[PDB]
Amino acid sequence: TSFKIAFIQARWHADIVDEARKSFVAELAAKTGGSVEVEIFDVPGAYEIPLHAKTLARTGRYAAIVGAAFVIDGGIYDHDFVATAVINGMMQVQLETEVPVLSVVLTPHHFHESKEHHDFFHAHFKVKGVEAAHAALQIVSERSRIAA
Amino acid sequence: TSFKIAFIQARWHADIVDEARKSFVAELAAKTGGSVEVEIFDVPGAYEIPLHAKTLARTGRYAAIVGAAFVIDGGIYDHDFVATAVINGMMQVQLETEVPVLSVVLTPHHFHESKEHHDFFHAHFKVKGVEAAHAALQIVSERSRIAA
Amino acid sequence: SFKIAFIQARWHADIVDEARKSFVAELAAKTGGSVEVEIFDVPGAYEIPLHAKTLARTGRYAAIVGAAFVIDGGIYDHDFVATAVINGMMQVQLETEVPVLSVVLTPHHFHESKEHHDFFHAHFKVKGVEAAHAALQIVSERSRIA
Amino acid sequence: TSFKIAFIQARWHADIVDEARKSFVAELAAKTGGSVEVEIFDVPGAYEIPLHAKTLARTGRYAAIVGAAFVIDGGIYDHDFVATAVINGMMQVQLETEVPVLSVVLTPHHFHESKEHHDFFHAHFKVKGVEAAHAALQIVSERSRIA
Amino acid sequence: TSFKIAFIQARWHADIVDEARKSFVAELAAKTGGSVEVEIFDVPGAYEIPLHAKTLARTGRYAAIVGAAFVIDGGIYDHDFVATAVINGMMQVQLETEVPVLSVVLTPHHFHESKEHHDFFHAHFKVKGVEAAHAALQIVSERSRI
Repeated sequence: TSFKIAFIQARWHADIVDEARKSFVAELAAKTGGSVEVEIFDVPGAYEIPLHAKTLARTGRYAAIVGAAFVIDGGIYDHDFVATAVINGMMQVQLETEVPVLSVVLTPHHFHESKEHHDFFHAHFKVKGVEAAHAALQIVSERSRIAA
Repeated sequence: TSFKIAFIQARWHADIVDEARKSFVAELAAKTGGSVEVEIFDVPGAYEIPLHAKTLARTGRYAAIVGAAFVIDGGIYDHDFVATAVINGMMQVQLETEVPVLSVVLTPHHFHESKEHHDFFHAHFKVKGVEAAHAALQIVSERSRIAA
Repeated sequence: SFKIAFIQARWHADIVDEARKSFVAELAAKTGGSVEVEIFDVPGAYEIPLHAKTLARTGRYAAIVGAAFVIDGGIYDHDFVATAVINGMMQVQLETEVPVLSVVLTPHHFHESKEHHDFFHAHFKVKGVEAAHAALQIVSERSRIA
Repeated sequence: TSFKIAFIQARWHADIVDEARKSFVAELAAKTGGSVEVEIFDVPGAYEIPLHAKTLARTGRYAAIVGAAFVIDGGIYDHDFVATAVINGMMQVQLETEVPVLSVVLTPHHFHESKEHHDFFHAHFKVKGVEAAHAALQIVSERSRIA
Repeated sequence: TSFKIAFIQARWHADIVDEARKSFVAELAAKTGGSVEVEIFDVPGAYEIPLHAKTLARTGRYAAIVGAAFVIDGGIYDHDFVATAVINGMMQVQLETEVPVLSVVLTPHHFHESKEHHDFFHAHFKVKGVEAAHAALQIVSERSRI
């Protein structure tokens, strides 16, 4: 099984999001040896992920795309508007291009800084990165059956 | 009569989602004898369901598709964004392909683990599986009356 | 002289029925019978948008009505469906250009008993009459600006 | 500085919505003399506004469309679903037909009747009607400059 | 590199929004010398931003578009409906025209006037303006690579 995966990661709070990418790339290598290679693409924020996924999806080069970002909802500013536009936009792109788009765009409830939490979120994203790899593998596999 | 149904089930919490598939298949068999056959498709999570339904729908092979997942909203992480993208997504796929997509993608309010609840949710999903079979049958039948 | 497709969900049929009954009657009173209504049953609210689109695509109807009772509240979040449906109906009408009227009602968190049951039956009877006046009015208004 | 505007007003609570239309038409008259004429169209409720706007927009006759309605959210019944379909629907229509659609579809938080409030809302809508006219003029003008 | 950016600012509360445009233009000049020029467009409210973005995007002239508005959610009137149509609308536009659209459409939680807050919001918008500039540059660059 040989295919490429585009992983789009937002850079706001890159220290957290990076945990997921590292985790994701690792597991993928463990589980496939290296016959599945992952190309990384940086993007300013979550809001730039959908158009980037659509562009990349359109190239025909990837079997799946992952968009990861940490969207901290809460503070003086309402941020859920963005999270909604982004998760919905990703759904829209995959329905339109027919390339699976997996989401590692996490939105905590109203977390609130400190080595207390910082370690919580770093742990959590490491986990979600592993899960993401398992899903990516599984959905690619499953689609190539379902269409044969 | 005779036609096929694709049943897409998400694997996160499979132990609960399974109850719905079992019950759905069963009732379908009882009520039709066997003239309506159900093909099962696995998928990592809820978010993977819309594109899978669109791909399966576009094959012409099914009179109806059922998407079933358990989306536990609540915890440190906001999970409603995904439930929304998925329930809206399924709606969008059926409108675009014109193959009915029924939902058994359930989102409890903020359930909280323990043989207490676990039996509640296993029960509820078994029921929703039966209702879903009656719904599937009734909608396919009703559409073929309109249509012609 | 024209047809109206009335799509009614069957979950809680006892309540939705009030609306249809009411709708049909008023429609007969106000027009005589030159506007006929065809009824379509559907398992739940979620089945209404595709049904509306299919019917709207036939060219037979001047307007479609989707009626259902979507009880939001309980251990399960139900607003996701209410949302997909009301939005879906808007989407259908924008795409097909046949008016779709909504009698898809979502109470706040009603809670059973002859107390409420009579409340909701009354309310749906009213909404059904309003719905008929609306259907007549919009069909009429569109044929002018058309 | 001479064009037409379609004003779509919902009739539920017409007593309130009407304030907005009156005010809108007046200000438009004052600020333009009369070279900008407004055609009014009635519609049952807010839910009927997007398809009407699409139809009217697609005629080519109007430089802008205004949908106005009062959507009372709150009571035993959840009403926000409709407000969302409508405000989103108007956005969709303008994106698709490229004729500006301005919103005077107002949703108070959970107002609660009485000469107390009735005068509040009548006032507010008269205000939003004026603002709407300024907006209308400004956006039509701005578009004809840039593309 | 050398390309143009359309900056669409809403005029309601212009005193605050302006802070962001000022800041955005500056940082862009600082960081690029002047090889990247910004064209400003005024619009009544936030709700007028997506169509404007779409029209400007369709001209071919711009590498990116920025929409900036202050949407004060809260008061007797629900305002989130608009915020939602606008941010979703901008996302839609960029998906359809494929010209990046950046958002500086901010909605505070329920701020409440006074030199106390006024300076808070003016400060915050100045900051988001700088960030927007860095984002604009970065996404234009990154797209021309892929």
